[PDB]
Amino acid sequence: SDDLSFKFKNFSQNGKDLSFQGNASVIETGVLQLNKVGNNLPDETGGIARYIAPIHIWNCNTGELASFITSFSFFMETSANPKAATDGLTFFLAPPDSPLRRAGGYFGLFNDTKCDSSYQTVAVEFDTIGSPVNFWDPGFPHIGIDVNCVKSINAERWNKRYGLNNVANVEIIYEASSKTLTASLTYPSDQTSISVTSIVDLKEILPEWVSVGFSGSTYIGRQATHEVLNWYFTSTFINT
Amino acid sequence: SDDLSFKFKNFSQNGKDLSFQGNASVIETGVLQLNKVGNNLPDETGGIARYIAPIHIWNCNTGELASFITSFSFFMETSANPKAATDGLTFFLAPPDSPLRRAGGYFGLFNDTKCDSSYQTVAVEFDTIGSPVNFWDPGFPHIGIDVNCVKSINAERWNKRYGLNNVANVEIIYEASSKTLTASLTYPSDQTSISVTSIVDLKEILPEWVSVGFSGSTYIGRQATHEVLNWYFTSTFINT
Ligand SMILES: CO[C@@H]1O[C@@H](C)[C@@H](O)[C@@H](O)[C@@H]1O
Ligand SMILES: CO[C@@H]1O[C@@H](C)[C@@H](O)[C@@H](O)[C@@H]1O
Ligand SMILES: [Ca+2]
Ligand SMILES: [Ca+2]
Ligand SMILES: [Mn+2]
Ligand SMILES: [Mn+2]
Repeated sequence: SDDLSFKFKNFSQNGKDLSFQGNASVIETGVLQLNKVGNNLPDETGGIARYIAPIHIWNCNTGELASFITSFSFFMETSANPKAATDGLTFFLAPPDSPLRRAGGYFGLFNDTKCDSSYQTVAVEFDTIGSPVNFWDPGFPHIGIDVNCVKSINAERWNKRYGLNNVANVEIIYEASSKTLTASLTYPSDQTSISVTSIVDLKEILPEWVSVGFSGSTYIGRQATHEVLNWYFTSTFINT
Repeated sequence: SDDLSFKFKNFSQNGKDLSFQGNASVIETGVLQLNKVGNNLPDETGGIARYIAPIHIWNCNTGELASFITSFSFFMETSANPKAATDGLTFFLAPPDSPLRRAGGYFGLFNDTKCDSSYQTVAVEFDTIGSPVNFWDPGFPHIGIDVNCVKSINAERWNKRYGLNNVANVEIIYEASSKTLTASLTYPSDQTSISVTSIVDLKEILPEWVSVGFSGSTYIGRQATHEVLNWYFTSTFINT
């Protein structure tokens, strides 16, 4: 496909256009839940949920690159210590058939801290627990752009909020010509915005076709669930 | 999804977002080839090609029905007399996992001429051969709106033209509001067009999540390949 766009205003439990891995799934309240909390989960648990059809990210014959924009609102819920809750969620591009890996601080995308070009992953993380708990991260909750590694290229301090009472709207735009990836988180209750920009050439990083989706993880003791409220996306090789 | 749209301007030799059944494939010439022709094939033969992602056509909780549009250009090729060349191609909606059924005059969609609701198929056909060759269609080539059967609830005469220099503009719509489906064909060359409109309630025929694709069929001794150049497709639950 050259152009693609799909909007989910809700999420039905009988959906047929989303593949889930780990313990992610749509729930009765029509919410896309990325990770389950409570008992009977491994110490590092989480889930991935991606659009069933692989996106045509770049064309190897024309050399053309596709620009894209995606928006979604998510909220988080925790029972105990919020400031100490792990680990967050992610929006990512990767080979559509990539397995679910290590959860917790690795979000399900990476199996350890070693950076490897073979991941062909580009994720915009919303990390809720950093150093010293998560060594490789800055000393505070934040947002970052992950390129083939759990360690961001660039990041921004995020003062995380929990509860349905604090829904966050995210919007990511990747400008193909300037290779600029910009993601912003905005708490609508008060317009508390934040954004992390970066210049990454997806043509070098990602494969011809990739999946676009989400991932969410937490940790025993510091459990919290991360869930998507809706989603929008639009790809296009043909400029604007 | 709630809203969805894509656009293929041509096709990738190694695509990842299409499902192929029968002898359907993308030829090295970047064209969707619904069916192939040759002495290595059975008497009745064809193929199916669908967008790998199931579309949400209607939602049983709100009783909502989506509206849609699909456009495409196609041409055909044959070593047989156009007059006698079979069988045509269709654009269809049906269970995402519909097995490849009998081809020939049955477009890969039907077992035989018996009308069955268990098909849950809504196709728009571009039939090149009717009676006497096939004891069920009009005695000439035509287009038609098929609902759960290879027998059109409505049809229009179709003066088929062959070859790349005789490509055709099909523009199918479905205004959910009024429950009317309407196919269209325009031969760009001299700007002449035909159509068919038939009120068909998709909610009473198709499952919530259906597939969208094409099919091309042919018969021994009258073999022809049917190919699509491009394919736009949009659908949305918020009317329009
Ligand atoms: C051992 O624990 C470390 O901190 C936890 C909060 C998680 O991020 C886990 O994946 C990481 O390895
Ligand atoms: C003998 O063949 C009949 O006519 C051909 C044109 C095809 O429609 C075939 O499927 C049908 O059985
Ligand atoms: Ca972290
Ligand atoms: Ca026929
Ligand atoms: Mn981080
Ligand atoms: Mn017919």
